[PDB]
Amino acid sequence: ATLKDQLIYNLLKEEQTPQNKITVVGVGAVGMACAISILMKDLADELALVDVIEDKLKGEMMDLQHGSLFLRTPKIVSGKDYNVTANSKLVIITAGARQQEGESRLNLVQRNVNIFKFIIPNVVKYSPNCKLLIVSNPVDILTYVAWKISGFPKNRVIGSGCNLDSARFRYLMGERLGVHPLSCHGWVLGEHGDSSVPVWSGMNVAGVSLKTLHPDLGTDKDKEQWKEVHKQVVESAYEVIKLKGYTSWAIGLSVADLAESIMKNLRRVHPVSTMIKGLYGIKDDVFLSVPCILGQNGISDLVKVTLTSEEEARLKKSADTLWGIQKELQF
Amino acid sequence: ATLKDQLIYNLLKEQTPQNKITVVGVGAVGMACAISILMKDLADELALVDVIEDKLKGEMMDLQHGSLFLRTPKIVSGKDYNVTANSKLVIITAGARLNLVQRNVNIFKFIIPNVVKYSPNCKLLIVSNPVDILTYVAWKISGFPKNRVIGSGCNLDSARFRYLMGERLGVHPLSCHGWVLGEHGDSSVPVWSGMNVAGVSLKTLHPDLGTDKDKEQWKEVHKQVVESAYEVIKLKGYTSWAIGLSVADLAESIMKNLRRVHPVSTMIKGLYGIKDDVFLSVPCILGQNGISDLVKVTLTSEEEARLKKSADTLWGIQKELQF
Amino acid sequence: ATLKDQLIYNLLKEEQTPQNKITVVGVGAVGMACAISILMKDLADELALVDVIEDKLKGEMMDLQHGSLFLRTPKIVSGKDYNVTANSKLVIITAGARQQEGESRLNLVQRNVNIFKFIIPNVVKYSPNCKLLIVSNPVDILTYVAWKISGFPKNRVIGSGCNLDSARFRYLMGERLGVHPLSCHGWVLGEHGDSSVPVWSGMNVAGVSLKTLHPDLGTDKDKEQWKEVHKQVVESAYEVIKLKGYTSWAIGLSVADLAESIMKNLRRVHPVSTMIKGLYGIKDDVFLSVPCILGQNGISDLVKVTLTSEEEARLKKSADTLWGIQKELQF
Amino acid sequence: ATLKDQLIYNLLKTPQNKITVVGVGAVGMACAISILMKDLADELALVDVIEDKLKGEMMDLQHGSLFLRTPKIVSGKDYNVTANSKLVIITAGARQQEGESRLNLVQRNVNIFKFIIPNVVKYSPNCKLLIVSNPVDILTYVAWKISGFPKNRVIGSGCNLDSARFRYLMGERLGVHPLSCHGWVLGEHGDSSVPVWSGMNVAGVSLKTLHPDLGTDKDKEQWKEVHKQVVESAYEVIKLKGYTSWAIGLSVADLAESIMKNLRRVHPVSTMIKGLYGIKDDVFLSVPCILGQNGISDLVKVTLTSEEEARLKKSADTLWGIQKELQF
Ligand SMILES: NC(=O)C1=CN([C@@H]2O[C@H](COP(=O)(O)OP(=O)(O)OC[C@H]3O[C@@H](n4cnc5c(N)ncnc54)[C@H](O)[C@@H]3O)[C@@H](O)[C@H]2O)C=CC1
Ligand SMILES: NC(=O)C1=CN([C@@H]2O[C@H](COP(=O)(O)OP(=O)(O)OC[C@H]3O[C@@H](n4cnc5c(N)ncnc54)[C@H](O)[C@@H]3O)[C@@H](O)[C@H]2O)C=CC1
Ligand SMILES: NC(=O)C1=CN([C@@H]2O[C@H](COP(=O)(O)OP(=O)(O)OC[C@H]3O[C@@H](n4cnc5c(N)ncnc54)[C@H](O)[C@@H]3O)[C@@H](O)[C@H]2O)C=CC1
Ligand SMILES: NC(=O)C1=CN([C@@H]2O[C@H](COP(=O)(O)OP(=O)(O)OC[C@H]3O[C@@H](n4cnc5c(N)ncnc54)[C@H](O)[C@@H]3O)[C@@H](O)[C@H]2O)C=CC1
Ligand SMILES: NS(=O)(=O)c1ccc(Cc2c(-c3ccc(F)c(F)c3)nn(-c3nc(C(=O)O)cs3)c2O)cc1
Ligand SMILES: NS(=O)(=O)c1ccc(Cc2c(-c3ccc(F)c(F)c3)nn(-c3nc(C(=O)O)cs3)c2O)cc1
Ligand SMILES: NS(=O)(=O)c1ccc(Cc2c(-c3ccc(F)c(F)c3)nn(-c3nc(C(=O)O)cs3)c2O)cc1
Repeated sequence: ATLKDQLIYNLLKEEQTPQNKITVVGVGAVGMACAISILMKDLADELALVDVIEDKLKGEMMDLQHGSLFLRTPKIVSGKDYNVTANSKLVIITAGARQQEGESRLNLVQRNVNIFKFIIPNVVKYSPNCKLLIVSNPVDILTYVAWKISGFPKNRVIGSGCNLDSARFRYLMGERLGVHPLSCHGWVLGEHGDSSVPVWSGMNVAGVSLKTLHPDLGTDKDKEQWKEVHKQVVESAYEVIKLKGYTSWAIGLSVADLAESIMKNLRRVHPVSTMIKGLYGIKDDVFLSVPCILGQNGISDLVKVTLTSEEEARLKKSADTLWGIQKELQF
Repeated sequence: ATLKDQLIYNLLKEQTPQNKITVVGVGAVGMACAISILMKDLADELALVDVIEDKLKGEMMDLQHGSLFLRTPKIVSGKDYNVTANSKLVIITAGARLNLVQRNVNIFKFIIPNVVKYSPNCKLLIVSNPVDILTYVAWKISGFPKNRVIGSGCNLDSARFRYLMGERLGVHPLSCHGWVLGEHGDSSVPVWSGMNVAGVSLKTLHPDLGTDKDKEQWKEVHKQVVESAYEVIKLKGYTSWAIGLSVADLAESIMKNLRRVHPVSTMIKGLYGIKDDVFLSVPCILGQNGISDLVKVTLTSEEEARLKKSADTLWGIQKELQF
Repeated sequence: ATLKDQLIYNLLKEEQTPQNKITVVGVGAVGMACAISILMKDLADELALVDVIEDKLKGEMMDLQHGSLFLRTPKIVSGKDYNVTANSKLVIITAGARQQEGESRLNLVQRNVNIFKFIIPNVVKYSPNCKLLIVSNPVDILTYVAWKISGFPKNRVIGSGCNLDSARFRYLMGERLGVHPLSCHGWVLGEHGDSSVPVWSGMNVAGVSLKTLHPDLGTDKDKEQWKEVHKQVVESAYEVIKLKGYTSWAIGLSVADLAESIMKNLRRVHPVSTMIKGLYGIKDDVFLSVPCILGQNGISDLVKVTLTSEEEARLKKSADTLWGIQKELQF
Repeated sequence: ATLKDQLIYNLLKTPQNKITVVGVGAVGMACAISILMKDLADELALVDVIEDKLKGEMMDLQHGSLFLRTPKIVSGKDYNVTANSKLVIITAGARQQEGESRLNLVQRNVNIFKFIIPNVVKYSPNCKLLIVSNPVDILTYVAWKISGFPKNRVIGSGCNLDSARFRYLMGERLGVHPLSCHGWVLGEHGDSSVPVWSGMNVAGVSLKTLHPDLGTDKDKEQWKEVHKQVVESAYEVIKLKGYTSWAIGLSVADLAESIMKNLRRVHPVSTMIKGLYGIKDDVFLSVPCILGQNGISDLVKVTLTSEEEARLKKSADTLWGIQKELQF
């Protein structure tokens, strides 16, 4: 008898699948922020990591494993081979090229589509019943791409979308009003990018319409220049990229928020990238953010947000910009 | 009236934060400490300091953008230490990662008096390496009592040990007990007599535990505590996540006055035949006043000699330092 | 010599003040549900319990202490003497007497005044700078009573008010819509319980006003009978009391949420009872629920909700009734 | 045309982490709130035979849903509400009656289990059963026999609470958080439990080695009183408030955490111990067990003194003797 044998009597040796497995693909700044945020929210019983850079992948995995004492996720694995990802409930894709200073997210398309052509079939092979959560940019276009390549029903292909833009908007609104963002309500929809749409008509604190109180809210005639709040949301990534090189923490928290709703079947509403065909007269298979009910089967329902004529025109412009790109892609 | 005044009636107009933490140095380690402390709801105000102003602002903004998802309502930063005023706990992660030691000492000469100016009754938690030496340097420069100067020390080494023990036994690390003491890193000491599951001494069950003759080579578990760190540095360039979690665990005990026991670096002159002013890790009771008490572990002759060799080594270096 | 001294070397014996202390006065079902909820949210470093029933008090304290391994609140104390409450940041009052069959509201309030004349000066002696959170019913009147006796400024005397009523409303809204209550917004204001006011204009999902979509919402013309949601906010409480004898779990959760905002200085908005003289054409020193910003100094600000004529008349009628009782009280 | 359909466009018309609590007295409801506040389940079902109390408890929890992350709370007297539970916690018990014998009370609780357990098995044939109801070691045996489950799937709370109390009391003597005070109470829950003095330690420092009289009658510091206070403090709580609830509920939630999250942490829980310590009969006693998604997968073989082994053997003899007298 070995020490382990003398210490421990085994009742059964059976391999059971994990109950709540999450995979993150891409262990860069974003993937590792999503990983740590998910670990510290106790959302998974197994975390798997995938990348193409083998040394970085192993190092990241080890660094998280060394923290196991402080976590409640008892198995952390990694590998370049997608067999490590099998039986995942949720697969989060963060791999690919990121924006350089002054580059648009839309300049990343070719690079990141060609990565997805390899990643997505491999994910689907090993977790045919997972939900896919796309983070890689440009996130709305890549959500469309992941949906086309996977063959999944569209409820199971979810882009992180404007959950982050809306969190930024609420932070900025809170700063102006002296209220925690949790109590400042306001939605940013459409592209996660330059063409996003602030929904001024829905902004409120305690159910009190700010546009009703201040009819010029968001317009050029506004003495308080609330449009600058949305301009700051749009410019956020560019400033943070200029200062620190990339963004990571806010998106990691945003993704963990989405993962919480999916994994715990909460049926919370989040603005995430999905197919908008049938809303606002849009006929095209365009993906962009609208508020969606999220839970264990992904997106089960879309909220039909009432938009002003100007808000609706701006959303349709965002859809046109994205569809212009999405329609020319080759599969 | 502004929209704000139309919406909101003000009852009350100066607040002192009540549970504030500062992190100095927003590199990989300082930001891992920051996110971990944020996600554990330990502070009502988090301040960040660095000398690289753009990096600092960018890190601050990135955290602020996640405020909706957190319960820490104020995140601030600056190169000026006024931003750190009234911190309960100041965590120093600034550095490079004998000339190199002196360069981190040179950074401490600027950092420590600035911290003390703005938070004279904080607890100082030193993470920067070489951590046992820099904890001594921070103690000397600050003039703080020994209870309020704590090195992260072997808390991380012990967490690695417990992970690796758990992997061998098929038990979660929480239920695998074992202590790594002394110097952080290469010269640490695994206390084999204390390694246990459910109070069952593994050394009593398997008396060759830890020795050269052990058929199962349990000494490799300690070798891997040392070597797995260097492996992570080779593979990814640095370590960050585990130290960040370790630090947040220490912060939790201090902020919440838990009186949990952790192997952190403390001024140990007067124990184990140690006769110089050096900091080594021993199990310490941590709470709101820092280290209030420590556990006197019974050590073998060999273990005591290893701590004494470490103290001689540390002291050798410290007597050469200029500050 | 002792085993303790052989094992542990003491560095300093300095006497410590707790930094984040909470007291609960009254350890009936409601006080204990508050206690457990606060304990399981890691809001306090010390929890003190007070009651007049000495055996019950000690037994509750001990039972909680036996669970210490599972908690992160290192000191739990109790006693009939208020010295155990010293230096509390937050003092929660759940003590009082329950209405008897055939007892007038004035008589019942006067009995609770008498009990508060015992409790409140002793709280103030030991925690002169605490925030007081009054849960005891009738809560809006007893918040006024606590304010008068304590001598505290308005910002530091808070009634739990309609925070529970609103949480019930959001549950019931969520059940009808198939959406988590976190994503169902709506506010019940005014008097806790029977006379509360559902603010239909603020009821929304994702900023979309239900009343705008369905103008008959809340009226007798409504074929979907949404008024029944508010009827059930009132009646479901009576129903729980009929079925189990009292209510406890929900109020405990709601109080812990208030305590979280106060203890962490969040500046979240909650519908709690505050002195409302000077709003809505109210002229008397009465306390009613409006959305208030809660943080480390208690209520720092309040939201001025736009009310319909009927809603405003209901608040004024409540103010009249409450003042009519208050003017007859003997302090 | 309905408001719901004007607001929401539907794309799609079982729970994955469901827990049931059977018996909604103070213990059951303390287990429930603790499990809810730890986000361990996506669905919680409650069962009792007292229909009004059951419905009221359910409603009161539902009213707190805004503050929780468990989106479905259900109840009923019919076990269809318990279907597809991962973990079923039994906190049901008979009310003590003035003048009844101990053996009579045990048999009445056995009769309750005869109704409950087959109903649990019908609707969640693949669950883990966690038995809290007293006498816990006997009733865990009973549930194992009636259910026909393999032993890894029938777990008694056992000495889990006793050990928590012990660590609390040790922490109070030493001025250290109970998290950092280690020590195990094994065997039977309650009066006949066994304090394992050899395992008592802080930071891996054996208190027995420092203080060889520890736990004996010779001991000037009377550390034996720490163990006596474990059961005496329990009975004191019952005298004072009428029952115990919060510590049990927290300790049960900790067990549920290890099982639901597959943690493989070690807890002293009651398990079928025949074949250890020279025990020859089908009895359940508490030893340190590794808990995860398959229940008890492994257990720790604590080295005991001759005197400690003889205590466990005497407990086994006692339990088997009672189990023969029970009808089920
Ligand atoms: N949706 C959103 O709100 C946000 C999206 N992003 C996007 O996230 C993505 C990742 O950004 P970072 O993590 O900062 O970049 P990074 O450069 O730090 O990491 C990217 C990782 O992807 C890996 N990768 C590349 N090809 C791969 C393949 N075929 N399979 C597996 N892994 C592969 C790389 O080896 C690298 O480790 C970018 O597209 C970025 O624009 C970034 C921030 C916010
Ligand atoms: N004790 C432990 O167990 C561990 C300690 N460490 C140590 O943590 C330290 C930091 O490591 P990394 O974050 O990877 O290094 P890094 O190079 O990423 O970051 C160090 C930061 O310190 C800043 N800094 C430099 N001089 C400063 C000053 N005068 N004031 C304020 N900030 C200043 C730098 O600008 C930089 O942003 C190193 O000394 C490293 O060895 C790392 C891992 C484990
Ligand atoms: N605001 C709200 O939304 C809600 C308020 N409540 C109210 O909470 C209060 C407590 O309800 P329960 O716990 O069910 O009642 P309870 O009658 O069980 O408990 C009251 C406790 O107060 C104690 N007490 C009486 N006089 C005292 C004194 N002078 N000092 C200290 N303690 C004293 C009693 O001994 C008793 O233990 C009631 O007034 C009830 O209506 C209940 C639910 C919701
Ligand atoms: N293992 C441990 O360490 C501990 C165990 N306990 C035990 O927990 C149990 C419950 O304690 P309390 O809640 O105080 O008792 P209680 O008597 O208040 O509650 C028992 C509940 O079981 C229900 N019940 C009875 N027959 C039933 C049936 N056929 N189906 C469904 N439910 C039924 C009752 O109607 C009642 O609501 C007791 O056996 C007690 O000894 C308590 C503390 C510690
Ligand atoms: N007992 S002592 O204070 O004299 C001492 C402590 C530590 C070391 C070696 C050492 C250094 C180091 C870095 C910069 C220096 F200027 C220096 F002198 C040393 N970093 N480091 C790391 N540890 C990790 C990890 O995750 O464990 C990541 S880096 C490590 O193990 C030697 C002596
Ligand atoms: N605006 S006011 O201060 O005048 C006021 C407040 C409350 C009530 C009705 C009322 C009372 C009550 C108790 C004793 C009395 F003497 C009395 F007049 C009323 N308890 N209670 C409860 N609510 C629950 C729950 O879970 O919601 C459990 S009990 C409730 O809704 C009326 C007036
Ligand atoms: N090894 S064994 O299964 O035969 C066994 C177990 C338990 C007891 C004594 C016993 C009983 C009990 C209750 C009903 C009975 F029919 C019965 F036989 C015993 N409840 N109880 C409690 N413990 C607490 C607490 O908070 O610890 C609250 S109640 C306790 O300590 C004896 C033998």
